Amino acid sequence: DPELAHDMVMWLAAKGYLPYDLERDDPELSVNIKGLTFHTPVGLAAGFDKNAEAPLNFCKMGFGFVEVGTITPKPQLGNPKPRIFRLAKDHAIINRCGFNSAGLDVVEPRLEKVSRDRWHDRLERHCVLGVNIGKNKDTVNAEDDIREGVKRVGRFADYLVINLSSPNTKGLRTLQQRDHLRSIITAAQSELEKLEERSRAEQFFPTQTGKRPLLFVKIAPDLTDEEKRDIADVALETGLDGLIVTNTTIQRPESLRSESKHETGGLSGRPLKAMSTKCVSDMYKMTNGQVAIIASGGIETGLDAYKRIRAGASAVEVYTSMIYRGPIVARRVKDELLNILNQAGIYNVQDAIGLDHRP
Ligand SMILES: Cc1cc2nc3c(=O)[nH]c(=O)nc-3n(C[C@H](O)[C@H](O)[C@H](O)COP(=O)(O)O)c2cc1C
Ligand SMILES: O=C(O)c1cc(=O)[nH]c(=O)[nH]1
Repeated sequence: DPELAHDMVMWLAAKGYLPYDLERDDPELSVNIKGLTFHTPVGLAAGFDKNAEAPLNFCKMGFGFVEVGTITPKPQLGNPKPRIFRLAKDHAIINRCGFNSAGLDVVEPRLEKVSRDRWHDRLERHCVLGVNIGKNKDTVNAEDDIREGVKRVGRFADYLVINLSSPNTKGLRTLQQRDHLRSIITAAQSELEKLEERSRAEQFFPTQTGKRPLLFVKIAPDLTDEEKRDIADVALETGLDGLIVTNTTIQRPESLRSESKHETGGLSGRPLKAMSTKCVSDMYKMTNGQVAIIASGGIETGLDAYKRIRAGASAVEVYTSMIYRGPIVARRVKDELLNILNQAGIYNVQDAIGLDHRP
């Protein structure tokens, strides 16, 4: 069952008993991305550590970054169980958590905690922190709820991710329209424009940098081409930092086996690879690679990753892999990714970005 596989791995992570990394990762993997130094391009995807529980553990376990939940502002319970199925036969997961956070009241000090204690012991080669934020199912003006995730938990972020594509929350995937998208992105970056004083990183608004998280938008793979062109023609113009370029898909492709394949939810995993990998490409090269890209959806192998890294992502989030291959999907993908850099010719990762569109 994925539900408690997700939860015991999170528990074993929370007290930290899971196996750690060691070899200190070769610098070929170093990826600078609009001023954020990521050690590893592999990270954890925006659904595993929901309520900011144990980011730094999974981090020390070989992910160069994690991305905390989606944090709504008021606590939610989401949808009744059973809400998330394995589709074993084609390495896939339908899910329908319909958001289910503890809230910005609860996670604010959980980051305050992680923000202070991340600098101290082990003298870290800082593993990067992404904060993912969203709306209470039935919120009136969604422009009002994104505004709180910034005001609250956004100063703790190495990168804030406005979630606008969970197929399971009440008309949330419909916010990605030129007029709505632009409003939410502006309103968010109006809030990051709350820069304030001190004595007038450990102390201060602390993020492997002065502050002001590199902002991000999460979009569904189920976009039109009509509208990917809008979304893009917005992003450059809004000066959006980057796009996390794959939530789950609502789609249910033919050639799918495990009998649960008909279930209402967000399909993740293998059949989100081709889906997702093409929808990186159309955003890197519909934005001159100017708008940074972190991609997820079916990334389970260095070859999967490099394949997609080339395509235009400077980083790679994992979850459905992480349930099948285990927690060592981080180090196993790192290793395969590295070998594919030597064999190919251009070592490193930064070099390989945009290589499908390189002039
Ligand atoms: C059980 C589950 C919960 C998820 N929760 C979230 C979430 O809260 N916020 C979010 O932005 N994405 C969420 N996602 C989407 C994943 O973060 C990821 O983008 C998607 O699964 C595709 O990646 P993968 O197929 O490589 O795991 C979730 C996915 C799954 C399977
Ligand atoms: O609410 C959910 O269940 C959900 C959110 C999300 O962002 N992605 C997903 O697959 N499910």
